[PDB]
Amino acid sequence: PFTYSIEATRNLATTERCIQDIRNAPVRNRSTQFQLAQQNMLAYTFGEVIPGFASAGINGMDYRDVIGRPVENAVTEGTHFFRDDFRVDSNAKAKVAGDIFEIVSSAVMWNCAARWNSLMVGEGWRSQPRYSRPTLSPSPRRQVAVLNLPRSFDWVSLLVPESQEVIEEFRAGLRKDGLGLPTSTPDLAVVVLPEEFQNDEMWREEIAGLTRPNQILLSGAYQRLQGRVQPGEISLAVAFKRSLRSDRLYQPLYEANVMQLLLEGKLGAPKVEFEVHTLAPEGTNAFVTYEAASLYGLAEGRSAVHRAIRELYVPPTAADLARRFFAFLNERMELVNG
Amino acid sequence: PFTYSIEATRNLATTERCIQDIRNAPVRNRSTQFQLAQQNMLAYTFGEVIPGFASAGINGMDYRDVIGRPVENAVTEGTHFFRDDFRVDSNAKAKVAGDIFEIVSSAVMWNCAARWNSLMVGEGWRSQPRYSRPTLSPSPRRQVAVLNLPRSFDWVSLLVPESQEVIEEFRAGLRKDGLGLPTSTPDLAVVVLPEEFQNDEMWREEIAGLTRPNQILLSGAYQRLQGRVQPGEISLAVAFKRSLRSDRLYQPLYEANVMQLLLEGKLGAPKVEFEVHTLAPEGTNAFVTYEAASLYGLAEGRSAVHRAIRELYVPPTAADLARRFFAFLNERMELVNG
DNA sequence: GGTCTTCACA
DNA sequence: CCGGTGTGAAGACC
DNA sequence: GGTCTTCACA
DNA sequence: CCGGTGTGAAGACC
Ligand SMILES: [Mg+2]
Ligand SMILES: [Mg+2]
Ligand SMILES: [Mg+2]
Ligand SMILES: [Mg+2]
Repeated sequence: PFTYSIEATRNLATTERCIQDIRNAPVRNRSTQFQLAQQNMLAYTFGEVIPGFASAGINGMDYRDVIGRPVENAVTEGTHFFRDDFRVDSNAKAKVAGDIFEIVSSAVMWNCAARWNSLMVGEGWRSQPRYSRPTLSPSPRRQVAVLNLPRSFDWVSLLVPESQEVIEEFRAGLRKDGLGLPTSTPDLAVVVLPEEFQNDEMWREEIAGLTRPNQILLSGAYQRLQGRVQPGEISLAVAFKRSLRSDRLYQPLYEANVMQLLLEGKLGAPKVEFEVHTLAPEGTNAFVTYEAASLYGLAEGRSAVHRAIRELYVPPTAADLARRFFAFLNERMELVNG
Repeated sequence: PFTYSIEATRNLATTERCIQDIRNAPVRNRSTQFQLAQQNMLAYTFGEVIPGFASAGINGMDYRDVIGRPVENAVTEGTHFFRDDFRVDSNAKAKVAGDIFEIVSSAVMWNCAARWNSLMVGEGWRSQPRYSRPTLSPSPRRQVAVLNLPRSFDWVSLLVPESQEVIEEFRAGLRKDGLGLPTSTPDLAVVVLPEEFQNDEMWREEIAGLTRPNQILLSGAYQRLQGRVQPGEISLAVAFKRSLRSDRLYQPLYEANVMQLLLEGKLGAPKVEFEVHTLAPEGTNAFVTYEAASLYGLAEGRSAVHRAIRELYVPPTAADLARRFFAFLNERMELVNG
């Protein structure tokens, strides 16, 4: 659980434990001995707790301490089972911490979107944790879906085929000369729910924990909307980064530049709302560096110039992130007619 | 020395040693105990040896083995001095190794440029190591300068003022709307020698080793060329990266895109030659990703489309790097009138 | 076609 | 995915 | 001035 | 500046 019960760890299967001993099964070019099964620790620590929608002692806890509990629970378990032999490299912890931060933030945003959809359908406003009720007029057409994009996802398959044809032709013309348009997958994307799923109940209910079925449900939700989202319904794109460095911050800038070039220069979309979340921006000047012009149309000067990154946000708590997302939805869905 | 002489380490002053004890002088927010003095290790290991311009055993040695000698020499010294207490974190070693790679490669390129200039001012072709003599016609107007750019360098101050005013006006127009154009400084830049430095004897003499005076000479050779280089004499720009990851390769792409936007779309330069030098590209797909198009001129598609990165190079030895640079000089400076 | 082993992505 | 660095320029602080 | 301390960059 | 990582998908293999 969230507090490392000893009896709960005892009653786990060997394949369900947070740490897997692979000392007798080495990896090809790695010297790993004990590996961190991040899905197991997500199901263990957050199996029945979702930050921001849990007891008030977890919703107000520092967000740096909520993201960082699974790793220390794993360390405790590994020390219990493999005493004086347990050792996990710091780089493994860094990777797993980044992944856990992204997944937990996505789960919080999913619960917020589920509450918003339940309100919009006209089923009242839930009040188990106290959040401000939006002033927007309820309407089923103003429903959203939060998609956790996979590793090598190009995010163009979410567009309608008539919107994919232009992108395909442009990429084929680029390939004719042997060139390409590589990009990293944005961590998250929020889109308006298509007209066919306006009655489905899977977009109206909240998950009680990050169990393995719920992890699969959250991870596989992108496949339901493939080839269905209009180009103008891409509400928000989020790039999570648990920590920033003066050189590591250029990856989201490149992702945003490529996405805006594809969505604005070719599809005529109004604008792309790309933002970056972080937990420790100290030691850098990201608040000024991210105040950068989009590398699209600068050489011609015929379109309006704007920031490539909408905003850099540092959530202190999960409840603050939930409130920010609710305010963003209330502000954004106003201009969409329904 | 290059092989960790014990008597040579005994003769070093306490401030000239490869490892500094800062256990009694902690840093503000770091837990460092022993610090790797990278300049001291550079002066110790390569104080009388330059790879590619030394004995045939060092020239033909694996480049991954030359880049990595200073770190292990420092580790041996630290074990000798602080036994059973010495410990250096792997991240410090990674940082130092990257810096060593960049600096030694820049030194090799500087020696190649010095020999090229000495040949092209009609002083003959040095032959202590055997390299192919270029077939180009000698002329003083074709000498080159290799510049190791420092951190937070604008690299536009190298341009003549008339060229600088265009970039300044563009940046002021960007700033008026509250925007900006941030970038990282390319690790190196090769430019044609200005007409006032043709008769200088500093650009023809090679260095015997990476002693501290030579380090200062190579690091500070960019101040001499501020406001002298025309916007069309930027021959080559090189980004050094010891190893490539599937996300760390997007920072050179951003650097190249910004550089080409500034030089091709705002100054009328023919083309910018940007290439990446790596030692371990295994584990990623970089020979295909780096085969990408420039995010400039694709909004309307009027100018010809070309690659952002010229080539990704993996040098096996230092002699191969010297030969590549000589071939590049012979091929490129042929198109300079005179 | 079905199970295992490896590799790129992030 | 990230976290631990070495150094040169800017910043107190008399 | 000018000397020691701190911070951002890469 | 970089090196040690977990996982899903593609590649062998009677
Ligand atoms: Mg990602
Ligand atoms: Mg991310
Ligand atoms: Mg650099
Ligand atoms: Mg570099």
